[PDB]
Amino acid sequence: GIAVDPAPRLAGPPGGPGNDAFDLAPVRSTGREMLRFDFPGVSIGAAHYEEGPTGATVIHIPAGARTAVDARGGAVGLSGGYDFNHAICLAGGAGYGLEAGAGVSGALLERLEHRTGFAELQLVSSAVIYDFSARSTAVYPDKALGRAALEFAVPGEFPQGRAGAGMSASAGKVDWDRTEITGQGAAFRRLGDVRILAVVVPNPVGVIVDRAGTVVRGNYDAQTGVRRHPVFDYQEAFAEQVPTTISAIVTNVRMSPVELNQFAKQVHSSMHRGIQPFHTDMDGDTLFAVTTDEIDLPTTPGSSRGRLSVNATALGAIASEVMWDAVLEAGK
Amino acid sequence: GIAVDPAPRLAGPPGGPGNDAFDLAPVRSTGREMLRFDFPGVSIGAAHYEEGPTGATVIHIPAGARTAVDARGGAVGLSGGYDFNHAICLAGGAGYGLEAGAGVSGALLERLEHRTGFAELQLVSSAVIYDFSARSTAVYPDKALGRAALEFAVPGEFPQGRAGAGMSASAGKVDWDRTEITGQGAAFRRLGDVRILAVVVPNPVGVIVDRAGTVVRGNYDAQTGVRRHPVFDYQEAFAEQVPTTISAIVTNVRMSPVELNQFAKQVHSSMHRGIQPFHTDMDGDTLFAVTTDEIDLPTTPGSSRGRLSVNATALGAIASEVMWDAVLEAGK
Amino acid sequence: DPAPRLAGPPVFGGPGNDAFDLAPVRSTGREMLRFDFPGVSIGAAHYEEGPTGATVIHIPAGARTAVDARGGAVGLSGGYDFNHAICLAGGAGYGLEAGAGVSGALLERLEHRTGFAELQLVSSAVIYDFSARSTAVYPDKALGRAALEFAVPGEFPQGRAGAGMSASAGKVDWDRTEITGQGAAFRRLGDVRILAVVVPNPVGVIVDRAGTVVRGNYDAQTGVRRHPVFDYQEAFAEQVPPTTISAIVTNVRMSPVELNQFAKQVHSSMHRGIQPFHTDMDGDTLFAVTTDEIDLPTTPGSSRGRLSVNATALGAIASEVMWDAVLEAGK
Amino acid sequence: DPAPRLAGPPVFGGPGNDAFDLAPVRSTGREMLRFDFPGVSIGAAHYEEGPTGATVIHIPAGARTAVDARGGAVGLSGGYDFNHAICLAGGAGYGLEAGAGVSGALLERLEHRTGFAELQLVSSAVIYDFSARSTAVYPDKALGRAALEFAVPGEFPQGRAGAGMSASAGKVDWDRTEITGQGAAFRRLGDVRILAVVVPNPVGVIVDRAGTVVRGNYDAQTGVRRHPVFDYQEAFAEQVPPTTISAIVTNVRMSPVELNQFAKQVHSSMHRGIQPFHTDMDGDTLFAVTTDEIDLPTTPGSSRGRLSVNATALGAIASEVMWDAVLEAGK
Ligand SMILES: [Cl-]
Ligand SMILES: [Cl-]
Ligand SMILES: [Cl-]
Ligand SMILES: [Cl-]
Repeated sequence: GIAVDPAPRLAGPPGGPGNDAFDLAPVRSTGREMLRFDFPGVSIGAAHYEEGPTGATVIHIPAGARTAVDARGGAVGLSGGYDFNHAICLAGGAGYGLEAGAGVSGALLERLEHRTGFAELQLVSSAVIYDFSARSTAVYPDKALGRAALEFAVPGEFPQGRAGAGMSASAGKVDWDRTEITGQGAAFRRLGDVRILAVVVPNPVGVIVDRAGTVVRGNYDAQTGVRRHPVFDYQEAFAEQVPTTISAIVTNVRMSPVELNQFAKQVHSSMHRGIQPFHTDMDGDTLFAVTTDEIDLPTTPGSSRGRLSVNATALGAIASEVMWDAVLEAGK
Repeated sequence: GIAVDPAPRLAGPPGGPGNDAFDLAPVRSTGREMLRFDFPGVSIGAAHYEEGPTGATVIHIPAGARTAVDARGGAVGLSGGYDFNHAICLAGGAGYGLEAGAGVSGALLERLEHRTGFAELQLVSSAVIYDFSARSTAVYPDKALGRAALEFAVPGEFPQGRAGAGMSASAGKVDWDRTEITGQGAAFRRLGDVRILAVVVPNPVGVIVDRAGTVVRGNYDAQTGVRRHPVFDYQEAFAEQVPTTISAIVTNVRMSPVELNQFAKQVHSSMHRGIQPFHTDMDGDTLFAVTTDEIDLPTTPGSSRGRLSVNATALGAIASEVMWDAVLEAGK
Repeated sequence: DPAPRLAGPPVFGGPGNDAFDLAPVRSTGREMLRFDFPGVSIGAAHYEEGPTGATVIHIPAGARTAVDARGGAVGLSGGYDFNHAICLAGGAGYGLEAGAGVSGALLERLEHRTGFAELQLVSSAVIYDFSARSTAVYPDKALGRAALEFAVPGEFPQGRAGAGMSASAGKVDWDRTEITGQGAAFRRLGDVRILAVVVPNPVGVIVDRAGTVVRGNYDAQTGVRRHPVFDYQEAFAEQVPPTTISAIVTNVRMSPVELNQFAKQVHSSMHRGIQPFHTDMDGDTLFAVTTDEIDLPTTPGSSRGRLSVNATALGAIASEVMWDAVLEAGK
Repeated sequence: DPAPRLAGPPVFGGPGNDAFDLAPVRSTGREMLRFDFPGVSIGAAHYEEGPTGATVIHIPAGARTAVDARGGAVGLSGGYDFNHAICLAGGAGYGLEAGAGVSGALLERLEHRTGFAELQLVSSAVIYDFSARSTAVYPDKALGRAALEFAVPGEFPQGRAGAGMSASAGKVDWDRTEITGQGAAFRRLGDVRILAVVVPNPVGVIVDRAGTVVRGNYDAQTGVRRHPVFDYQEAFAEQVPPTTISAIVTNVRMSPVELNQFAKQVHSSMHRGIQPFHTDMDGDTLFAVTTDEIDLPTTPGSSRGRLSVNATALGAIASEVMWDAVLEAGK
C-alpha cells in the first residue's frame, strides 16, 4: 500500500525567459527513489533542465516493438503515433516539447550509422504535457534534452517522483490556487514469465484518487487544508452560475494488432479509477500500449479459475492495477 | 446511498425455441420500482417477452436531439449511430435484437404519415447486449417488441431492475458459474435548470463495484459465498496456466458537436469506476450522449469555486456521478 | 452518350408499406452477370409498389470484413469485422430492416443455436431512394428474407434490380437527376478472385475512364450532362456575394490491418468514377470481404517489379473491377 | 508526354547532417506562382547537400484545421485542430524536426508568452525522400526556422523546391521512379479564395484529366509510362501461383464537422490525379485550413440549382484547384 504524503505541494500562482536565455545543461534525473525491475530489452532514461524546471522521459526498445496509441483526450499533443516504435518520448513544454522526440530520433539515426532503408527507419512516438503554469520560465524540452534522456537510459531503472517529464507535472485544475505538483511514476509486475511495466506522467485537470476513494493529490484547498473531489466544486459552481496524462504500458505477451489496440483502450479507461475526472476536453490524455512479442498466451483461455480467465482481457485487468500503482507513485 | 441486495442472483449454467415457437405478447415492464423524474421532451418505454425472458428499452425524443456515440468495446452491436436521433433503442437478443430499432423506426414513419423528406427522416440508433447465456430460449427483441416499447413510452418514468433490455442482463463472466443477473437502471439530477438523466443496461464481462470499492454484482463464487474482484481470478489463472454495457446520458445543456463527443468519451470512461474491467475486447460497450439544446453554459467558465469550474467538462463530472448511480440501481 | 433516364420531380405524399399487400419479386434486372466464386451467393428482391429493393451477398461460412464508412450521412447496421451476409437496400434508414430479415432467417437455418461463436452476423447499408418515386414503401423484414431466399451462386442481376431499383445520380438539382441501377463485375487472375458489387445513389455523377459524364446531372434544356463542378463554381460566382454502398469480395488472405487499408484504398479509388464523392451529403459505405483462401507470397517481387505482389497491388486491381461495376450500374 | 526524370538506383551509404556545415537555401524552384490571399504566407528552404527541403505555410492569426491522415504509413506531428503554421518536409520521420524549428521561432516572436490561449501550434507531415538521393541529410530545426523566415505573402515556388526537392513518383519498381516536385494552385471566385499546396511522393503515378500517366513508372526500355495496375495484374498472373502531403487553405467559414468532411472529400478526390492512392505503403495526409472570413449563405439555392451553394460544392471546386497543384508538381 503506497504511503502517499499528506502534506500540500501547491504549484503556486502561474513569459519568463526561454531556452536560450540559459546555458542549459541536461541533468540526469534521480527523483526521490529508484524503482528497480527486470525487463531485458526495455531501458528508461530521464533528463531535466533545472532552469525550467522541465524534463523528458524516454523508453528505449532498440529491437522495436508493436504499439497501439490511445489518444483519448481533447487536447492531445502527439508526434508519430506509430504502430511500431524504437522509442517513446514523454515531455513537458507542451507542444514545444515534442522537439525532444526529434532529439531522440536524430540520435538513433546516428547509432544506425545514418542508414535510411525503409526497414531501418528509427521510429519514436512523442507526447507532451503542458507544464508552464507550474513555473515561471518558458524553457522547454528540446533536441538536446531528448538526446540526453536517450543517452541516460538504463535497463531496469526508473526515477520516481520529480524527474524527467514529471518535473513540473501537476494535478487538479478547477482553479490553479488548488493545483499541486505531482511527479512521474512507474510500477512493474512479473507473473510467471509475463512482465508488465507501467510508466505515467499525470498532469491532469482532475485529481489522483487511491483505491479507498481518497483524493490524495490535486485540488488541495488551502483554506480548509482538505482535498475534495472536483465534482463538489463543479456542482456548487453550477448551482451558483447556472442560472493531461501521458502513459505507457509495456508487456512481453504477444498480442495481435486488434488485441493490442483494445488492450490499450481498456487499460487507459481503467485510469479513470485513479484520476478523476479523466479523458476530458481539457486533457490531452494519451496511452501507448507496447508488446515486445516474447510470450504466447495459450490457444484456449481456460483455467481452474474460469473458462474465460487467460486472455488479453485478463492481462488488461492485471496491467490496469500495475498502472494504478504507477499513478500512485507519481502522486506520492 | 443505494442499498444493494447482498443475496446471489446466479444466472445459472447457459438452442431452445425461437420467436415463432411462441405467440409472443409484449408486456409493459414495471421492474422492481419506478423512478420518477421531470424532463419534458424525453420519454422512456420498456417492453419484454416473458418467453425469453428478454426485452427492449426505448428513449423517445420526438423533437430530435444532437447525439454523440462512444462505441468503445471490442464486440459492439450497433445500428444507425446517428449524430441526431428521434429515439435510442437498447435491446437484448444480441445482433438479432437490433430488429427492435426497426420496429421503432417503422412506427415513427407511421406517426409522420409516411412523409419522407430529408428533414422528416425519423432517426433511431440501436445497441444490443448478448443475453442468451442467461436463459434457455433463442427468443429475441423483434419489430413488434420495439414498437411496443415505443407505444409504452411515458415521460418522467423509468422501470428499475429486471425490465426492458435489462430483463436478462448479467455481469461477471470470468466463468459463467459466477455470473449474476443485473437489470437496467436509471438516475436523474436537476441542478438549477440543468437536467441530467442516465440510463444503463450493464451486461458486463466485469463486475459492478460501488463507491467504497466493494464488488456488489457479478463474480459471485458459490463455494465461498463471496464476490472477488476479477483481477484476482485473472492473476491466479495466469500464475497457473502461464507457463457489454449499453448506456445513454441525456442533458438539456447545449454542447457543440466537438464538446458533446468529448463529453460522451469522458462519462463513458468514468464508468470504469463502477464496472471493472470495462471497455474490454469481449464487451460491446456503447454510450449515447444526447443534448436537447435548451440551456446555454455561460460564455466564461468562472465561479467562486474556481476559474475553470463551469463548462462541459464540469458537467461531464456531474453526469458521471448520475451514471454511477444508474449502474448501481441496475445492480441493486 | 446514353439516352437520358431523368427521375422526374419528387412527388411526396404517397402510400407506405401498410397500404399494400406487398409481394416480393425476384429481381432479374436488364441482364445477368455470371461468375465463378465458390462459397458466395447473391440474392436480389424488390417490391414493384415502391419500386424499391434489397440485394444480399450471402457467404455461408462467414468471412472477415473491413468497413469504410466515409460519407457524412451514413446509414449502417452492424458493421461487423466478420459477416455471414451483407445487405444493401433502399428505403433510407427504414430499409435497414431488410437486414434484420436476413439475420432472422439465418438464425432459423442454424436451428436457433446461440453460442457466441455461432451468431449469424449481417451488416446492412442503405440509400435514400424516396425522391426517385412517389411512394413511402421501404424494404422490410420480409423483403430481406426474400432476397436471401432468392440467393444463388455466381449470378448478379445488373441494372434496376434489388437495391438498385430506384437508385439515382446527380443531385445539384433534382430536375437533372437520373436513375442509375446496381452493378457488378468479376475478375479472375490465376486463383485470385475479385467480385465487385455497387449501388450508386451519388450526389455526384458517374464518369467513365475518358473523363466523360455518363450518368447524372442531365439538362433537358440542352440535351447534355455536366460535371457538377461547373454548376458549383458558377453558383458561387453568382451568390457569394450576390450515397453509394458497395462490396469488394475476394479470396486472398489479408490481415485485419491489411484488409482495412485495402478497403480505404478501393473506396477512395471510386472518386475516379463518381464525382464528387465522399461528400457530407453522401453516406458512402464500402465493405471489403475476404474468404481467406489464397496466400500472397512472402516477398513482393516479380518480373514486373520488386514491389509488385502485395495488398496495395490487389487494391489497384480491385479498384478497376469496382469501376467496371459502377459503369454497369450507370449503363 | 514529358521528358523522363528517372530518380536512378538508390545509393544508400551516404553522409548525414553531422558531416556538413549545412546552409539553408531559399528555394525558388522552376517558377513562382503569385496569388492574393491576405494573412497567409509561404516559405520554402532546402539543403543542396541532400538535396531535401521543407515548405511552411504560415498563418499568423491562426486558423481552424481538419486533418485527414489516410495512408498506412503516415508521418505526422501535432495534427492540431487550430494551427499557426503547417510544415511539410522530406527526411521521413527525421524531417518532423523542421516543424519544431518553426514552433521554436514562433515562440520567440510571441516573446515567450505561454498562456494556454497563446500557444503557437504547428502541424508537420513528411515524405520519405531518401531513395531519390545518396545522402542521409534531413530537414532539421534550423531548416524549419529558415523556411519560416523565408516566408512571404502570395508566392509559391513550383517544382524542385522546399519539401518537393527530392519527391518522387511511381514505385512498382525503383528503376521506373521519377522525380516529381511540389506544386500549388490558386482560384478566386468573388471573395472566395482557395489555395492548394501539394508534395506528391506517391507509390502511384500522376495522371491528368484525360487519363494519361504524366509522371512516374517510366520504362527506359520502352520510353513510355504505364499505369501501375498493368504491372500489378501481370505480376499476379505470374506469381499467384507460379506518400502525398497536402494543404487546402480557404477563407470560407465551415463548422468543425463541415471542415472535416470537406477535408475527406478533397483528399479522396486526389485518387483522380494520383493512382493508386491511399495505399498501405503511403502516408497520405491532407490539411484543410480555413481563415473563417466569409459566410456561406443560409440556404443552398442558386440559378444553377437548388443544392448548389454549400460545403460539398466548395469541396468540388477545391478538388479541382488541388488537381491543378498535383499537375504543377509533376510538370
Ligand atoms: Cl501480480
Ligand atoms: Cl447534484
Ligand atoms: Cl446456410
Ligand atoms: Cl507572427
